[PDB]
Amino acid sequence: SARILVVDDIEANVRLLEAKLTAEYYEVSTAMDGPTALAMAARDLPDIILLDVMMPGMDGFTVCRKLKDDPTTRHIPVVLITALDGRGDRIQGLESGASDFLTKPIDDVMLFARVRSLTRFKLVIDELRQREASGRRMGARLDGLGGRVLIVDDNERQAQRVAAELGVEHRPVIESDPEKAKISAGGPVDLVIVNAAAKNFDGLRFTAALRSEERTRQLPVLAMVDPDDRGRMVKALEIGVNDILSRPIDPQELSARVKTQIQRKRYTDYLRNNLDHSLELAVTDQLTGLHNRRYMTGQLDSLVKRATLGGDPVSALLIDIDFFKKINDTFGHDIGDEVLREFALRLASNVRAIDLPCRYGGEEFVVIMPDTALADALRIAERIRMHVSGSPFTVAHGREMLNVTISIGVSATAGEGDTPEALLKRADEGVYQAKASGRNAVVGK
Amino acid sequence: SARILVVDDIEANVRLLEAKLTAEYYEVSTAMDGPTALAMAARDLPDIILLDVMMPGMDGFTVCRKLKDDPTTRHIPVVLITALDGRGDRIQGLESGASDFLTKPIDDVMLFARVRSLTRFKLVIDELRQREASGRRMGAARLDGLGGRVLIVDDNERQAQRVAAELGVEHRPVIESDPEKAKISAGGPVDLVIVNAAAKNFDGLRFTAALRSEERTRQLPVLAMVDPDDRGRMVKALEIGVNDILSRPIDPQELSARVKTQIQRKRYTDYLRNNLDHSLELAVTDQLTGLHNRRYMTGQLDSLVKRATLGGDPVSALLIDIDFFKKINDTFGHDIGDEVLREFALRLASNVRAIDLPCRYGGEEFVVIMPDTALADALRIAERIRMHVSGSPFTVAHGREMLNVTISIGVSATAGEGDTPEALLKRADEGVYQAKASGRNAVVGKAA
Ligand SMILES: Nc1nc2c(ncn2[C@@H]2O[C@@H]3COP(=O)(O)O[C@H]4[C@@H](O)[C@H](n5cnc6c(=O)[nH]c(N)nc65)O[C@@H]4COP(=O)(O)O[C@H]3[C@H]2O)c(=O)[nH]1
Ligand SMILES: Nc1nc2c(ncn2[C@@H]2O[C@@H]3COP(=O)(O)O[C@H]4[C@@H](O)[C@H](n5cnc6c(=O)[nH]c(N)nc65)O[C@@H]4COP(=O)(O)O[C@H]3[C@H]2O)c(=O)[nH]1
Ligand SMILES: Nc1nc2c(ncn2[C@@H]2O[C@@H]3COP(=O)(O)O[C@H]4[C@@H](O)[C@H](n5cnc6c(=O)[nH]c(N)nc65)O[C@@H]4COP(=O)(O)O[C@H]3[C@H]2O)c(=O)[nH]1
Ligand SMILES: Nc1nc2c(ncn2[C@@H]2O[C@@H]3COP(=O)(O)O[C@H]4[C@@H](O)[C@H](n5cnc6c(=O)[nH]c(N)nc65)O[C@@H]4COP(=O)(O)O[C@H]3[C@H]2O)c(=O)[nH]1
Ligand SMILES: Nc1nc2c(ncn2[C@@H]2O[C@H](COP(=O)(O)OP(=O)(O)OP(=O)(O)O)[C@@H](OP(=O)(O)OP(=O)(O)O)[C@H]2O)c(=O)[nH]1
Ligand SMILES: Nc1nc2c(ncn2[C@@H]2O[C@H](COP(=O)(O)OP(=O)(O)OP(=O)(O)O)[C@@H](OP(=O)(O)OP(=O)(O)O)[C@H]2O)c(=O)[nH]1
Ligand SMILES: [Mg+2]
Ligand SMILES: [Mg+2]
Repeated sequence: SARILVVDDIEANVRLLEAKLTAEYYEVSTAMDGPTALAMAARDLPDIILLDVMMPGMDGFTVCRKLKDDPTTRHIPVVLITALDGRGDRIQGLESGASDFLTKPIDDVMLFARVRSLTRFKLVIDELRQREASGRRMGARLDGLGGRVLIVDDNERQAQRVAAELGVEHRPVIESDPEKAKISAGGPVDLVIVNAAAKNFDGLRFTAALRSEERTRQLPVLAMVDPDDRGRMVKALEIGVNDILSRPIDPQELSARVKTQIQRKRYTDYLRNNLDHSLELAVTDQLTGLHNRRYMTGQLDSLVKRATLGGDPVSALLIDIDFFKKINDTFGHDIGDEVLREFALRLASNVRAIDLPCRYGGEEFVVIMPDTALADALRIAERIRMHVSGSPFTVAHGREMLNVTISIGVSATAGEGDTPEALLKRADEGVYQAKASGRNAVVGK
Repeated sequence: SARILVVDDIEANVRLLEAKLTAEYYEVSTAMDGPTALAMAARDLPDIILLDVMMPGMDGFTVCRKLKDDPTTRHIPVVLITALDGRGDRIQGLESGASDFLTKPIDDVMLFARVRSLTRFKLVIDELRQREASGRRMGAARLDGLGGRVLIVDDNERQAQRVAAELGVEHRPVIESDPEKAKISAGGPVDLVIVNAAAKNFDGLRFTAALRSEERTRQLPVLAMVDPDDRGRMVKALEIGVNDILSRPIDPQELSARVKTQIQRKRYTDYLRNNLDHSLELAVTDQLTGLHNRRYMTGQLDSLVKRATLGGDPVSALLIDIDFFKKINDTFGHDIGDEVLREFALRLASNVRAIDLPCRYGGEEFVVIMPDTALADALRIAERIRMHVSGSPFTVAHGREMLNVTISIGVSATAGEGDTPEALLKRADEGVYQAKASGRNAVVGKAA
């Protein structure tokens, strides 16, 4: 379901690429003019753009520059399709802002490698864009330069050339011993460049070893492959390399691929080791151990949409403990936390694991029950009520025992067009009414 | 580098399997009798055990039962290799504790599919085990493979009904015939999607690729029912990102085994990433500064120092302690002190390379692990950092206040083949101590 925009003047080329890409389960849009491409790019906001440099009127380089000037299309990765000995073409493309390059005649292996790699990058890009938008409301090197690149190659000449090409923009280190390289790769390395055609070690075995250990399982790896051996090239892509580099190594291709991998790694690490560990983006309540409102919100959105399309409904239970303030006033805040934890355990144990028992508020809990009807939901609520009210809660490490009552509000996504908010709203009305009409009760709306 | 133990009485079979697995970059150990297998399993603690059910003396079922009785080998997934006529074999294997099955003659596609699935499961298993040990020395939700919401995407009603019935006793199955509705459902609280690759009104691989294309469903466990004759479809399904394949006609025991493995792996992963990884003790980044913490540094420094001991360029370490931070707190409050720390972190990261590791060692102490650098250059870098901190003031209180900070730095570098991360950090600590004694705003170097 990745959307790719193919841009070329010759109809046959565009259609051929479209056929190949759609056969690989890609949604393909086509443009036959530079201006048309730019308009379509701003309209459809694609995920990847494949653009040919050889275009009468507006050359591909100009289109790329315009794409990189529009702030609405700047994020979209652009691959420039060049011809043989297109070193000048590649230099101008890098100056134009192309993310990577493809050489003509198009190799299906290289084509799909680039598309796969850059679609993954686009995933991370889109996620960061979303999170930045959220974080602006209040609820860090992200370039592709200055990275530690480990070159695992026995060819001293090739290694030196690669290090030199990467020596102005990145920080290269060369290793010839596979074991020493394994030790180093477990450290502060941003990208590993391995020679698949090494003669003193099996680079593919080394790469598989990296992917086998969790420490290095997601370390970005690029493999220098000989264009003759299609088999090893495919195998390298299978053992888990992120992209491939043809031998002899073109400096501009190297620069593009290295920058792509480093930027992807940095984005991903920022999103998962910094942002995801923030207190606002959490999905699990640390006290109870249950999920929070965020998790239920997303899941309930999908559930409710499915229900609108027709089928079995999604039910919701809102449970509010009764007189919790008194628990805290008499036994202290810590005992109240104990009560909350135990309540969470009892609740989760008496509802299905396919259900979503989450902590809606401080003393309020929600149980989203997929494929459940209002009548059955009311009966489940009565079950929960009996289990919580019946058995006492033992606290103070056995020193004291307390009895808890709960008021429950039941709701169901019955009929079409219902929304998560309406379902929760009806459940809240149920809770209010149950609290007014005495306590220890279940009310359905 | 995942370690597999192959167990069979016939040497030829053992050698054949060993050859294939080692050709796929797997470390293979071999056993030809049950007792030897059990001893090797308890000693080497393998990652996966491929065990033949038909073995003279101790049958494969007995070996499986014994492995699941030993608390040191219970965690290891066991694959039982059966024959064509294996319904009884599979039922007994499930009762013995087998994780999954492989049928003889061995189909390489299926062999490597099972090995991949179970090695991934073993990774999460080992992580969970480590975390549990940690919590034991530092001191819920369902971690079984049952009771899961399984989405069956198939137009073949007879097949769908049978799979739903078979999975209706241990799990909660839902049947979807429309791929679009199924896509919406898969975006929800689903534990596993079972899709028919040989569907007649939709391309099951297209549906699978769509799921893997969106981040919401990118890692959702998917099993694909495949026809054994069309090898091409099976290979393609495994390439688009299916977790394992199920041959048609669907064998109930194979269905049960694969479903449990996928659901349990999902549960383990979710527990480790949405609960444990978000715990405060397993964090890797300091929330205030935004820099990495001591834990991250420790791991990276281990790898670095090991490389250095093996011979090569050295690793340098900078320990930076702010001078008179207590006065900052006493005068402007802890919140202003936190602002000072945040800005200090930014400046530090900005004046050292990104290949370096600027982390928060302590409360007011920072560490800069600089890979592939010598002590002299490290001392000059420390001087650069010192000048940048002392030169420019730190603006706090939303601009209302400006404060000057000084720092004492201790620099050390890895020397010889016997050095350890701890020794390097200790030498840097001694440098910091001396710099605090010898006035302040100073850098001191210690070399073994
Ligand atoms: N999402 C969700 N829905 C729930 C829950 N509890 C009851 N229901 C819904 O209510 C229906 C009727 O359940 P029942 O009257 O208790 O009569 C039930 C019950 O006696 C039994 N059953 C099914 N699962 C369980 C279980 O896990 N434990 C026990 N003790 N009985 C179960 O099978 C009968 C039919 O159940 P179903 O056909 O599935 O149809 C169920 C189910 O859709 C729940 O905790 N979560
Ligand atoms: N009265 C009633 N209670 C329900 C129902 N559904 C869920 N529960 C309650 O929720 C507990 C956990 O069910 P589970 O997590 O799905 O985990 C359950 C489930 O996985 C399994 N189980 C029992 N009967 C069935 C069944 O008929 N179908 C399926 N798919 N699983 C069942 O046993 C596990 C433990 O179940 P329990 O010991 O009974 O303890 C159950 C039960 O108290 C229901 O429909 N009616
Ligand atoms: N791990 C680590 N080591 C550091 C750092 N700063 C300096 N060094 C080490 O000290 C060597 C000499 O650096 P320099 O005397 O300042 O003289 C440097 C400097 O003038 C220049 N240079 C390299 N990178 C940069 C940079 O990122 N910014 C600036 N302004 N100059 C740079 O190139 C000269 C040679 O640098 P190298 O050949 O690579 O060799 C460097 C490097 O190994 C650091 O922040 N982290
Ligand atoms: N591969 C390579 N990249 C270069 C070179 N020169 C500049 N850069 C890149 O451009 C970034 C900006 O350097 P800066 O503004 O001077 O700001 C630098 C600089 O102030 C200081 N620094 C880093 N290395 C050195 C060095 O070798 N000598 C001195 N005196 N300062 C350095 O640390 C800052 C951050 O450096 P980085 O994080 O690595 O981020 C640097 C680095 O990635 C080079 O010669 N080779
Ligand atoms: N122990 C504990 N209690 C929590 C927590 N989160 C929310 N609460 C408690 O829940 C109360 C709010 O829920 P309410 O509906 O107002 O309580 P109820 O009295 O049960 O109302 P009701 O009439 O039944 O509808 C808080 O009031 P106060 O903060 O004023 O009470 P304190 O600070 O002393 O802990 C807290 O006591 C928590 O994490 N731990
Ligand atoms: N505002 C703030 N301060 C922090 C933080 N983390 C650590 N600290 C404070 O930093 C101080 C540690 O500094 P020290 O090693 O004791 O040395 P200093 O006296 O600062 O300078 P020196 O090098 O010895 O001349 C502690 O002061 P005390 O232990 O006396 O406690 P409090 O901070 O409440 O006073 C810590 O509380 C933080 O996150 N925010
Ligand atoms: Mg209340
Ligand atoms: Mg101090």
